[PDB]
Amino acid sequence: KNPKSDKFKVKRFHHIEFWCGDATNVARRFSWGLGMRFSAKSDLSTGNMVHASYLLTSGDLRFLFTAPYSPSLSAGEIKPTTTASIPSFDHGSCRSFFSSHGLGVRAVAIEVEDAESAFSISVANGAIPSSPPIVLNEAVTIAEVKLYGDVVLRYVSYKAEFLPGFERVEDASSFPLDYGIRRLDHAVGNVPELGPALTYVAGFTGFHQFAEFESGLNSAVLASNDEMVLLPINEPVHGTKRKSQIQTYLEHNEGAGLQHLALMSEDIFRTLREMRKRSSIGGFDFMPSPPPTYYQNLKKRVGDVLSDDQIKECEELGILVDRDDQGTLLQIFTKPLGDRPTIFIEIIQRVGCMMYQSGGCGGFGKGNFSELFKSIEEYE
Amino acid sequence: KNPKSDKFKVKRFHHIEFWCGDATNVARRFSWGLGMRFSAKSDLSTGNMVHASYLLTSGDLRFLFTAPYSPSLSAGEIKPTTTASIPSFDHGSCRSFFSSHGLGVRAVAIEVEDAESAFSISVANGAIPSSPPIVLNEAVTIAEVKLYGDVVLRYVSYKAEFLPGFERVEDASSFPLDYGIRRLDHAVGNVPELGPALTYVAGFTGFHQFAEFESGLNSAVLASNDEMVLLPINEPVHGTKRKSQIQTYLEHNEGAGLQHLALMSEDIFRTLREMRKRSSIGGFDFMPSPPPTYYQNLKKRVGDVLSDDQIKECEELGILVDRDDQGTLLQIFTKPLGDRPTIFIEIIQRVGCMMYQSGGCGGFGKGNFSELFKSIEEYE
Ligand SMILES: Cc1c(C(=O)c2c[nH]n(C)c2=O)ccc(S(C)(=O)=O)c1C1=NOCC1
Ligand SMILES: Cc1c(C(=O)c2c[nH]n(C)c2=O)ccc(S(C)(=O)=O)c1C1=NOCC1
Ligand SMILES: [Co+2]
Ligand SMILES: [Co+2]
Repeated sequence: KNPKSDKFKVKRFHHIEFWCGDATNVARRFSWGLGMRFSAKSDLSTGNMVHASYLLTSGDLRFLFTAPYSPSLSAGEIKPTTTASIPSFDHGSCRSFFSSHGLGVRAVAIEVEDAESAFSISVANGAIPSSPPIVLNEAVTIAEVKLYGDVVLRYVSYKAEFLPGFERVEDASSFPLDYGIRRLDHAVGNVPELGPALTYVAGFTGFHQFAEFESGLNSAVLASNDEMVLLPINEPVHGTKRKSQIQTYLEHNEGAGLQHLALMSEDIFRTLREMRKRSSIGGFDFMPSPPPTYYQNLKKRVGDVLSDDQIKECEELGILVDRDDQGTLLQIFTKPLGDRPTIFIEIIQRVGCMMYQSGGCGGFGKGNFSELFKSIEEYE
Repeated sequence: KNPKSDKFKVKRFHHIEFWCGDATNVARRFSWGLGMRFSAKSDLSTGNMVHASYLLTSGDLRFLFTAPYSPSLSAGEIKPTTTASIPSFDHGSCRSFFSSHGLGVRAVAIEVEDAESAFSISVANGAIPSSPPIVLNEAVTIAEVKLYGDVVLRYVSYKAEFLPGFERVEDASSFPLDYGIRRLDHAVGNVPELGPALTYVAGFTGFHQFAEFESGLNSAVLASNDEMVLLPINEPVHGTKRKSQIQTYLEHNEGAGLQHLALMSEDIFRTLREMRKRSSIGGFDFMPSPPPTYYQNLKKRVGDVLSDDQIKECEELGILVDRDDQGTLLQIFTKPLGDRPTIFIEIIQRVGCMMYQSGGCGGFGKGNFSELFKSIEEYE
């Protein structure tokens, strides 16, 4: 059941913004590790004396890496005279975010029809304002409200090229990498209490709970009208044998924040081959693969969807598999993206639910908690 | 003339430590960009609740990348109970360094016979103490004094594997990259006033001025007894037509600091081929090459040292060439390593002065300032 109760018109995920201490180095690492090309910049070379921002793109996926310059470069400016291309940016906020959380996501940005309306309606419905709507070069409106922890939900809308003041990256600098990643599927937050977090976010968006079908967590998924914007939220379960990974997140992150980003690949096998090639030469590592018993147990579960070959390929790459009552999903998880055991990345591909493919086809892998535990009872 | 006036026994450059906001991402980028393997770690997985430190090595070159964790992970510790592997580390100092300077070098570390003696004698001779000598697992002594800005000169000495508490990196994680870089040749500081900086550093080390042979700078090189430890220092020249790049450094860095690191390659041609292959896929960019007139002018200057082929190869790669009265050097410069126009890297290879090769053979490229200007008068 989907009540389609969005309080304003939402389109798709637009971009994810990381707040960094050095944007160059994080961006170059991510570019090579994920096969995303350098697409636009806003920095000293573009007249921006406030922050360095570098945009990586793969298909529709947009990753933005931003870091502050010395405040002294812009000490003469005021907000009316600012050279920043992202007017919500604040040196103190950025430095405090990075020093508190380490590398992580500051903004989950969605495109909307009218960012000013989305902000006003959100705030009228309990959203805590973070940055008021601002119109950029009479073309793009941007506004921000608090999502959880120090993460904001950013509304972007276009009257009619990333943002004004960003320049296209020179053809010599932008190598056309591509490992098959195409768009953001979902963005997951970790909080201490799921109930109040859900109430808040569902409160100001009108997003509805996405239906699904004891490992230390409870969760729930909020979804937009066409369920293409998917925002799961986790809370820890205390008192379990194995200490809750959600609680470990909260301790090392210094509170709530974005836990993982799920990136849809048009070919998860090519994506994982390409990423695994680069794990030890500057890219990303992957969590330990499941035991071969897990892959022997796949024939009974998805033998009508994956051939023995495609199952074998899953085993080569460590890919996990789950199934809805509607569809099937292939997924796998990176190790944390930075120093702390906090944010990681999920690679996903969904099979089924053709109408275009409907959102969340196959679910989010909830069944893989039990199937992993069961399969990892292969000590005999 | 070399008075060999070191006030304590100095061996060689031991390592360079960068202070980062996320050590993982900087280290992975540098590893791929420079062909340096992951050699040791000290982090959560090794019991270090204070800082993440990752060591990259190429030949004798050691690059250390360190970032702080949340202070809360170690809030119960005191210095006697610390889990940090680098006892000089301080959360507040590291965060203040990175927020003030952005990504850059915190420590120039040299190996000495006796780090406790080197510290005591240095401080008796005007050095500003930064971290007192501390003995690690009864095996290694480490001590730090101020060098310039927020950069320290670190003394390391071994009674008899990087530092205690560091673990070797698993054979699966450490890919054996190597683009030919073998050791640190020199480390250059930028200061507002050369005179007082030289007086200070020469004051507490006994390092002597290295002999050499209007583009906006003055400089001088301090050297150890065998002139294998080489510490040049620059100051800006104000009032020139083209604004002093040294002054631009000081403004964007918020004061004095390490300007460039010069890394010796055993084969600069292979090194530059390998690095240039990776410039646009996560590695380092290089400054704009000189005009072909520069390379036509090379036959008269080094035609007795480089063949037409090796000169042509220089032209392919943008390599610059200078000559002492003793030797010849090949050099080239990266664009800044991070967001700010501050620290960059020099790749160098020296030809001549065989006895082993004596330090600074060929100089530092001072003649290339005039030769670049002259050659870049090719507008007709
Ligand atoms: C995060 C995760 C998902 C996941 O993406 C979602 C679950 N719920 N929602 C809304 C999600 O997006 C699915 C399976 C597993 S797993 C390895 O157990 O098979 C895991 C992990 N557990 O810890 C490490 C990775
Ligand atoms: C830094 C530099 C050196 C250099 O390494 C040293 C000079 N003195 N000392 C002690 C040095 O180590 C040599 C030639 C040039 S250059 C491009 O002019 O030919 C440059 C640069 N100028 O600005 C950009 C790079
Ligand atoms: Co997920
Ligand atoms: Co140099």
